[PDB]
Amino acid sequence: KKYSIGLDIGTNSVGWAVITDEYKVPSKKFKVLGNTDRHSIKKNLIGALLFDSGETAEATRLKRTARRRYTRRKNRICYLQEIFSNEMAKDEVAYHEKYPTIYHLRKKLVDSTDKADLRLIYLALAHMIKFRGHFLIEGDLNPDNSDVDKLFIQLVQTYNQLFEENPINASGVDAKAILSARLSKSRRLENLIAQLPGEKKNGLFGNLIALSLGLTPNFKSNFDLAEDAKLQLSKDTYDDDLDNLLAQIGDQYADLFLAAKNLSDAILLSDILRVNTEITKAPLSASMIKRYDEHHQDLTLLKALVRQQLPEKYKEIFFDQSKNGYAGYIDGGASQEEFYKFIKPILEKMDGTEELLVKLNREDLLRKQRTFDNGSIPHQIHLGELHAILRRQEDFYPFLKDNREKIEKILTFRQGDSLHEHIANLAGSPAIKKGILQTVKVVDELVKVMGRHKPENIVIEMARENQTTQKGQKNSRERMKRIEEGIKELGSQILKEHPVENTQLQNEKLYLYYLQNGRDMYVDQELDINRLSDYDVDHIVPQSFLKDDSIDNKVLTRSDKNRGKSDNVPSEEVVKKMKNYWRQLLNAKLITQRKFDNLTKAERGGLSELDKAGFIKRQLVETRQITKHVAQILDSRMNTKYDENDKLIREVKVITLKSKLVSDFRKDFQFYKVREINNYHHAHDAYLNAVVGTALIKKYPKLESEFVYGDYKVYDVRKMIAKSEQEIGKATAKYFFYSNIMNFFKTEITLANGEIRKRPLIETNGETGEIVWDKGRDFATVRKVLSMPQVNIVKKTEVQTGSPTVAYSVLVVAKVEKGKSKKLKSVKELLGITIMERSSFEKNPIDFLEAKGYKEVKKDLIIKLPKYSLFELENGRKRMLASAGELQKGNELALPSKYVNFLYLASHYEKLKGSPEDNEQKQLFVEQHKHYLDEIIEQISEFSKRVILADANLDKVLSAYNKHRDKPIREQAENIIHLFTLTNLGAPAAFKYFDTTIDRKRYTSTKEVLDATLIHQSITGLYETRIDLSQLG
RNA sequence: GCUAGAAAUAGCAAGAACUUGAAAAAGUGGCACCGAGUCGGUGCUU
Repeated sequence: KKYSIGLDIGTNSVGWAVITDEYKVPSKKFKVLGNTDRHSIKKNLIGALLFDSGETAEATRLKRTARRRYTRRKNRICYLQEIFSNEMAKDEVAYHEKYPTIYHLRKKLVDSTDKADLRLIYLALAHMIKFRGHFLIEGDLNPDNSDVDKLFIQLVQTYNQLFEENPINASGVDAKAILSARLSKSRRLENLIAQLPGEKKNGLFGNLIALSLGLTPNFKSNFDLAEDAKLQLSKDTYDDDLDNLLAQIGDQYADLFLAAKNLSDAILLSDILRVNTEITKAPLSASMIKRYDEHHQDLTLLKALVRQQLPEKYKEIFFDQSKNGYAGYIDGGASQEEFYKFIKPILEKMDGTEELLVKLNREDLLRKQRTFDNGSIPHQIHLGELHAILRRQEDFYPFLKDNREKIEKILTFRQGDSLHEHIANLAGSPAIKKGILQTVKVVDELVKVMGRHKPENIVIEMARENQTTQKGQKNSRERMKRIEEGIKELGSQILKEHPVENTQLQNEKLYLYYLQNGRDMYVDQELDINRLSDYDVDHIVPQSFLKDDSIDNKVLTRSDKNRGKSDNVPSEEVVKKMKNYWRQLLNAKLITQRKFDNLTKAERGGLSELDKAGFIKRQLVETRQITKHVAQILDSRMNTKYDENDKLIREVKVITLKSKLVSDFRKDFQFYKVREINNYHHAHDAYLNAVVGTALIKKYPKLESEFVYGDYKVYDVRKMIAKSEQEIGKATAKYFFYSNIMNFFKTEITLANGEIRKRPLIETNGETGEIVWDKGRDFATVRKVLSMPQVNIVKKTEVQTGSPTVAYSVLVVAKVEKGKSKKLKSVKELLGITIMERSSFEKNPIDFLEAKGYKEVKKDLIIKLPKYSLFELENGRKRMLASAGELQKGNELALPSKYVNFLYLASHYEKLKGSPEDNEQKQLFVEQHKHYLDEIIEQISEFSKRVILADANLDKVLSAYNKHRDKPIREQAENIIHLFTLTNLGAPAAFKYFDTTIDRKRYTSTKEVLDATLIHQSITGLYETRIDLSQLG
């Protein structure tokens, strides 16, 4: 019936789930192929695909290659020729002297009314089509997406959004006056750095601006990388270099560099448009002409000066060509930087060299027309020049009038290539590109499974990479530098009387204690250093208005009753008393401008419609561009119908969600996530994403434009927010007065005063009268879904493509010679095929095997076995094929939800980060159910006895658990979480218990696989083909 | 390209599995309900 798909895209896993209207996951019967007696299996429509990174055919197909680009461009030229064909069917010296560069021809064709030869017109059009420019800016050129100021603000906004801890606030800066000024790149960089006292040229932001100006910054110090990663936007090989860089540090910084590129284009766009002589001209071509003219002037001046003053070495400049001279610059293989390095001392020595040096320092002296800068030209400019030329030559050529929109669409449409090329064009690491391809294939298979019925909704989450612990110190270092700078600026030696290190500053209440100068925020009294348990953590902006649990919106105080009776920010009576202390904490860079604004928001009226809209946009809109591109790919592949007009019929809505929504949903209703148990949590996150997405699109359809990707009817702030909290409640079409979007999930709403508001048991849409949430059946359903033990975890088997390396193994049945008599004995062996041997084997397998020493091979039974091939043995125990002589664990430990929640609460004991009432009730819940620990150990034991089969390790960990049974529950739960690594899917890894270290238990024997059941799994695992290998022989 | 010279050589100018296919590529895996130890059972219907 009606359904929706939830997706959790990551770098090592892709979670997927299908939900119905009642938020249930269907369980269906699937056919089982092969030659066994099992012909049907019942499977739950929920799972997660796993795929380790590596060298694969698919991977190379998704990499950018010169050849694919080349054929693309060639195709475009072919189309252009096809457009000119039907009418075409019905000088060198002159050209070069009249137009010494193509930009002369272009500017003439845009600014000349005279009739031109059609061949030159074709040359111009082909040059504009072949190198059409980037598509990072969407739509027509306008100051909103073109001026340097707005894009610089957008860059620092993206920066602060990506970090928010120690962010940069830039309001006084005049980005236009600094970046657009006519000076050298390095001097512009230093001039911008001078306006930011907290950042330096070698910092991350400094390196980003340097990258945007056209320099070659080094990002090793910003990310501590082992290998040097240099980036230059103008260089043609920047994209794959960025893809390498992003692969090292993750794709979260991808959008950052994208904004940097945009800033570069903006600076260039202001640098090119500055020489705007006439309003109706062609700025790019005219500027290239001016560059040519300056080149010509400087050239003739150089020859004059050289001939008069320096007769010697003229041949070295214009005749030798072997040492990168001017003759080498024009006729030889000498780059612009080499020519500058060669001609710098000649200009330094000579007299009468004024004016040439100010151009030399600005890197605009004797420039060529084919240089590294043309990659930055947007396509809207070429579209403008094309429109101008078409308008000038409209009456002369009728087919330009007839095919104007055709040519324009060919240049602007993004022709339509393959899906592999669309994924290859993306800006990200090969991992997320692989994941995107896998996601598309997963969607295709899922809609195939549902009788070719497309879902109503496809909810997308970009799964976050949990902390790798190398970053667990970086955050502590940044907050530590903030504390040290604030203390040194103020002058209160709290660190002298109470020394602390960056390790202890991870605690929320201690970090807030040091952020607040060891003083109460609301009262003029010193805080007790060793009585923080009695102290409460208050939210500057209540949770009823906005879900912000960062340090930016948190304070530490002895009692949260001091904020007063209002549900808003703390009252003016406290602000008036503490304004001096808050202004000293403000000017000491202990807090940001926004935090001071929120603390002092009652002085400027209180919450406003603009503030609530800003909160909604902060919570509901996704800033990451990569997510929008994934949604674009899925939307284009899923939605392809139209109507009579040129309007796209959107049958499937692609909803984009933030991780904070699902995380807070788990934390608020105790649907806790523990990644260490098994790999099911990806699928579970996908399911909860589907639930949350469907709930938001059903409750607030008019807010689709905020999350759903597409071109929808725009909206404002008046129709959304009610005048009064209660006096307009349930009597207007306004959806919500409180700015937190996730309130409709809650049954009750606790405000900042303590009054507990009640909401109906059944949530329905106001306009259409459709039930959107049943607060009873749906929570029971969610818990039931999280309790299901059968979740489809599939490891993508891949042939390796790129101490020899085995591409894949093969199952061979034949006979061999044994003993002195050379008697033939039938054998079945696992042979490893090297990457080199793969071609020869696929060319002629039998001859290869006969050369290897096998006799009488059965060609039909030769079975290809890539890495991670799954085999099943007795009692459902499963093993994956790692190599020709080693196996990996193939089972997933399914743990009941009650034990998962108990384990989370035991581990998250000190870091609950919640209200005291529920925190104490959770503590009592953990303490009362200590027996659950023994129960959990029993679970792993039975599970281990069934599928792991490691008696020695099990005895060791059982004994080690028996020695430390009386230890506290927190550390005990942590050591059980560590102990779960023994049963984790994949390769055995060494893990640490309380004082024990359990070494890996390798599986060196491989003979049993030869008589097990090989299970060929589809990408989702719903479709299985099971081959009983014991029957082959 | 311009001037000389038998040349050589000199002066100048200027800008997963399976099926079909060679391949790209097309195809192959029923619907509800009660449960839930890696999925089981029942009804309908191929």
